[PDB]
Amino acid sequence: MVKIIKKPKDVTALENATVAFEVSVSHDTVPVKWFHKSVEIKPSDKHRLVSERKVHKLMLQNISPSDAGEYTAVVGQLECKAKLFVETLHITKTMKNIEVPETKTASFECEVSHFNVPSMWLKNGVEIEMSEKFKIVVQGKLHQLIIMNTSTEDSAEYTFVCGNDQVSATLTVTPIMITSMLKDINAEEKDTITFEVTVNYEGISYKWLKNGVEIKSTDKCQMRTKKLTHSLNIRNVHFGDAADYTFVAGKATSTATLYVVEA
Repeated sequence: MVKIIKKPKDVTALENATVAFEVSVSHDTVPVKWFHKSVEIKPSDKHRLVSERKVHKLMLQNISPSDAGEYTAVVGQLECKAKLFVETLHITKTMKNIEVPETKTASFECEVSHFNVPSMWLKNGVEIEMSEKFKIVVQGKLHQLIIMNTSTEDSAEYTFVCGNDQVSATLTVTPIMITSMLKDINAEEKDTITFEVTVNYEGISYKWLKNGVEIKSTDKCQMRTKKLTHSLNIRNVHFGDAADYTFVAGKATSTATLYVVEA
């Protein structure tokens, strides 16, 4: 006269979750057994068997992928079955190897299987910390690493760790090259002059030096960019302006001299 009333249902859960299967019967104090892979389940640190009047539960704690599969409750000669599906954290979109000119920004992105995966980024196997240099971003299932102001030292293999999965890609930081170098300028007192250089990449950072000292942007000394050309325009030149000028971008430099003929 014992009847199964409510049968166990499939469970889908993340690895490391605690889950349960439940069978209910028509009578109090009916003994039950549970099976997985054709072996009877015993109480353990992983498995808890709880009977409460008509309700019988199998609880599985801290599940691993090996716990996946079909579980059977046996009540007399009556049986019922349900399955556990264990979702694991994994990569769903990989990262791209990239080449980035020095001084420019590099970025890596991947996509993962689940929300709320913690950020974990490595550079050559060593954990990276968020800083002004490294921007670490999560946007739902999208994970991004932004590397500012790249230099040779940033060329490396970068890895995102996602549970027991990981994905890697390489950054190669490429050298700025000067395709048209500075030329000397031979000027007269009160002239306005313009030094010009052309480089191979747009969007690079640079500075200008006067006898090795960084020049301040002023009305007199204007520094501008047009496409791949960078200029230093000096108004109303005098003897004090006669000097060696250097354009610097990344590891690339070009130097020329301004001559100013007086009076």
